[PDB]
Amino acid sequence: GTSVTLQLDDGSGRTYQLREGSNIIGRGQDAQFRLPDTGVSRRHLEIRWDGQVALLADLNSTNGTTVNNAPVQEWQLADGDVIRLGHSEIIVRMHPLT
Repeated sequence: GTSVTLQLDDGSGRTYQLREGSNIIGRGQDAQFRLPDTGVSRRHLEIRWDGQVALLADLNSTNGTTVNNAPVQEWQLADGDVIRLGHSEIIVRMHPLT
């Protein structure tokens, strides 16, 4: 099994571990990973995780999403990908379980 972590690269080191299903990143209180960034939409992107594959989708955000500085709608994440949204940067890492 695999797990995926998202780490904010703002100095705080704040981290979120993907759960199975939908994982919403945004500025709003319904977000699973909530960012204090006015350039980030209330529900900005989703990462869908099934324990194997992490699929990122921009949720029609106002400012868009990039991965590895490429503009994305949907994107299949890999270890080391860097997600940018608003003024924020998130480093994606995979690690094995058990």
